[PDB]
Amino acid sequence: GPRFLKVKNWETDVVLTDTLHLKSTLETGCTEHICMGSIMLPSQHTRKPEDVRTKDQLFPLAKEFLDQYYSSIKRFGSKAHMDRLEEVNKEIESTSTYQLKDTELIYGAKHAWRNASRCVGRIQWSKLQVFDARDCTTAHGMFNYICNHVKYATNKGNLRSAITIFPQRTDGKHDFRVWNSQLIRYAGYKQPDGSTLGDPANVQFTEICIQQGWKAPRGRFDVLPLLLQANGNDPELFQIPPELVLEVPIRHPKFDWFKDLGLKWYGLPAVSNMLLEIGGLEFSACPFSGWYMGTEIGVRDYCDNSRYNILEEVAKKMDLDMRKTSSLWKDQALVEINIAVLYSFQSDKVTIVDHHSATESFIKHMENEYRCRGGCPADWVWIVPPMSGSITPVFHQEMLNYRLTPSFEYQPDPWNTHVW
Amino acid sequence: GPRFLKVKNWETDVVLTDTLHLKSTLETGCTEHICMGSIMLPSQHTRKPEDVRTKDQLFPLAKEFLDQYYSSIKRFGSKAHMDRLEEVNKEIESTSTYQLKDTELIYGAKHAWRNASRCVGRIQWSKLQVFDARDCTTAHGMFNYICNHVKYATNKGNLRSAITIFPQRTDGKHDFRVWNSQLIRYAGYKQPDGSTLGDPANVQFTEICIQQGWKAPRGRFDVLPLLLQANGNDPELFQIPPELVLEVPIRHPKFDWFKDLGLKWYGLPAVSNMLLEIGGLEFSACPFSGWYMGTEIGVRDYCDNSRYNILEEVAKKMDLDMRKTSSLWKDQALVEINIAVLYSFQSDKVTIVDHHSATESFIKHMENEYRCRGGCPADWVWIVPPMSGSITPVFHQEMLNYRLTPSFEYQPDPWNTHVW
Ligand code: HEM
Ligand code: HEM
Ligand SMILES: C[C@H](O)[C@H](O)[C@H]1CNc2nc(N)[nH]c(=O)c2N1
Ligand SMILES: C[C@H](O)[C@H](O)[C@H]1CNc2nc(N)[nH]c(=O)c2N1
Ligand SMILES: NC(=[NH2+])NCCC[C@H](N)C(=O)O
Ligand SMILES: NC(=[NH2+])NCCC[C@H](N)C(=O)O
Ligand SMILES: [Zn+2]
Repeated sequence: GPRFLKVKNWETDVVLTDTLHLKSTLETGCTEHICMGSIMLPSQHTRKPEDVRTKDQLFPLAKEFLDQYYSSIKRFGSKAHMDRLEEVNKEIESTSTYQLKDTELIYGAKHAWRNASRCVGRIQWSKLQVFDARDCTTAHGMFNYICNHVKYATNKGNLRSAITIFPQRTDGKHDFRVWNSQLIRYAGYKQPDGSTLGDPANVQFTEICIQQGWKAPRGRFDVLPLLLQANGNDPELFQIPPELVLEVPIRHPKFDWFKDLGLKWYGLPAVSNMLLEIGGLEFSACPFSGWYMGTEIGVRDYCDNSRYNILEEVAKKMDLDMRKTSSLWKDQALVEINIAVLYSFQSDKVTIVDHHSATESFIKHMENEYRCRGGCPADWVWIVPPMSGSITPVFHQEMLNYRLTPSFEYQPDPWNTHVW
Repeated sequence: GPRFLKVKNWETDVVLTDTLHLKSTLETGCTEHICMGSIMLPSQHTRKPEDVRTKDQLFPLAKEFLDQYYSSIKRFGSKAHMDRLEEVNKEIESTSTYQLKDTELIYGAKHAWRNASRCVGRIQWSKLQVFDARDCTTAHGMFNYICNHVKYATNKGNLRSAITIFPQRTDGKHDFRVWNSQLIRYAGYKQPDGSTLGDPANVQFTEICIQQGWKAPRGRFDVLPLLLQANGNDPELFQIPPELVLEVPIRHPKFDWFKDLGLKWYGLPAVSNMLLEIGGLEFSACPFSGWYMGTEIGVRDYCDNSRYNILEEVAKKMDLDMRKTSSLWKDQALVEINIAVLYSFQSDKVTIVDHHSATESFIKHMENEYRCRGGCPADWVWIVPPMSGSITPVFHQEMLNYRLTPSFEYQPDPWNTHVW
């Protein structure tokens, strides 16, 4: 009733009950009289530049996580359970923090993905390769750990999901941070004509890189150098071995003139600017990767007005009346581009998933999560594809959104906080 | 500020400050721990049945509306204002209700559209023809009023926005209801051999009509009979003069086989099942109409799996690779289809707007409203088109959704509560 929230699919009339939401702790930004559900960053964890968890705040968080952990392995309240609780309990009193066991790290990492409401690929949550890198101490050690990750996940094209976790944060002792937004991403340059070469989204970062010595090739698809920071020290540039950055040349299965557009994209989507949170611990560096859903590249990266914005030129090549928006020429070109993207990746044998199947699998994931967990936090706004929304099952799916921990949060850009 | 909610557009990086949300008092259905912004009927102030308001509940509401109404005209705290307040207050305790002047009714109708968070066409809000049918007493009277609306509104294909407001709710006389979801819509028949002929969304209503004496043509696009109810009396059937129902045969500007798909739609979209609420008064019968956005018919009405579901047939004809969804045949079919729809209308001089022009307009509207009004409640989930969402400006725009009064609300189906 008042607690048994319901979610129904208006296409298949199936109604599911959500109880998991009750275990929620954090706030969504939505109040009783207003809904912020479309606000990108409610700032309810963009982790401002201030203090951190207190010895007090930290244990309860640990207790909850540890309790979660033992229920899952079917050892709730067991001596082993009580034991690690006092152990962690003591560890914090003395050290003002603690360390997670390998079993606890893998679990929490897989669950920060399971609770990522904006992710449509969470049906893969249980298959994640965790790379404990907490022993790292330098920018060179970081680069080695990263290269190993990029190579493991790219797997010659047969992508694999994986995440690398570097040393948890401390306090005024400083921390680790990958300054890139993603391990692999093209550069962006501002032309004299006010125009912009390459990826407009990475313009400021690229200037940081070139400003730190990087020799920019000044091309359309220039892979950026890694700008790793360790222990709270100045970041150090590091170019990724080219044979390790898999790329796909985009071509259409009908338009021979497609290749002529000079389009290409990278195979591995690895987000690296987020913060993994487990048992109260903040992991400022935890690059993770999986594989692309066509539209990410095709619709968003290529056609976004702010990104490459290739719709116009692609329309011309098709000979479409771009005079009236009523022709739906932007729409027509858009479907062609994304057909090209899935075509290439598939031809080059690189892993990728189209929005139709991706969204369908997510519906099964949802049916699973309700069945075995009693819920599944989902951000409708993010979960629905940025093209052909209506024809995907998730458009008619009603989703409940709440914040569960372990989780992935946004955090400030290191160059708006790093002194010197 | 710390109470001046700021919304941003992640394409132009334009940030607007909303102070208007402060004037809302009603529930959204969300809390700090949960967001139900993707829930269709977030049961949080829909429109309770049984009895109705009360002297206690009514005056404050009426007061809020009037102070608001007199501020619009710039007479707050004037003689007309003060005197008007007391007349109402007086008339309420005596008659246990009150009537709205003709000026206050037009202001309420218009502003209930202005506050419709799920409407993208709101730039027209001020341009509205209000038809006062508060003198109506019988179904035959209701039909005459409806007929006059359809004609004024249709205007030979040069559509005009209008609304017919019937008598408000009382207690015992009883509601005036239009049992039809939309003034003009096609029937749906579920054949014994599983199939559904015509619109599957109208199968339930069609069965009521047939049960009330309607003789069914039993076809694919049979315009349904009006089923009207006056003063709480049993509803009665009324056919709408064919010459009053403007229709449009759908054809494609390049594909001549489209003609043979056998499609046509009505040019006038008139919602008639919502409840208009003004100054505490509830108008159960208030059909309203404007003009269509291409996608409503092209994506939703024609392509939804639970409606006319015509993607397959169109694809085969186009002969797309329907073997694997990575060919995006569904995306390709959906575009041509919507091109055909916008084509057919514009050719038959029937008013219609494409999702590109609409969203571009809702944006300028939002900005103007933030300027003059201080905000604009909007529902991202409904405002973004069901196709090519990201290439439309609204997708990259943040929207604050909240409840303002006057407003249009959902109300139970008349057949699930009408006694005898
Ligand atoms: C099976 C492969 C995967 C697919 C198909 C997938 C797909 C997606 C999609 C479409 C988005 C939208 C991104 C955007 O629009 O910017 C997304 C976001 C996200 N995914 Fe997944 N995902 C996968 C694997 C992963 C992995 C391995 C993790 C972490 C362990 C993860 C965590 C998330 C998070 C945190 C977001 C939020 C992005 C943001 O806030 O900018 N995903 N994913
Ligand atoms: C000028 C032409 C108009 C356009 C192009 C426009 C467009 C739209 C669209 C695209 C929807 C979505 C409906 C759906 O997805 O099922 C909608 C919904 C809505 N519009 Fe407008 N609108 C127009 C006129 C009006 C008028 C005259 C009113 C009332 C005075 C109005 C009130 C609303 C409301 C209350 C909804 C919510 C529908 C619901 O909750 O089911 N609109 N409109
Ligand atoms: C303003 C709005 O929240 C923003 O544009 C959102 C909408 N939905 C999205 N959905 C996904 N998957 N990715 C995005 O970047 C966005 N952007
Ligand atoms: C479940 C979900 O809220 C529902 O399918 C919504 C999504 N957005 C929509 N947007 C519009 N304009 N119309 C709709 O009917 C819907 N349906
Ligand atoms: N499938 C993923 N894990 N994607 C992560 C984000 C990738 C980003 N949206 C891009 O397309 O560049
Ligand atoms: N443009 C409008 N006023 N539309 C009102 C709703 C029409 C409805 N979505 C339909 O396609 O039948
Ligand atoms: Zn919300």
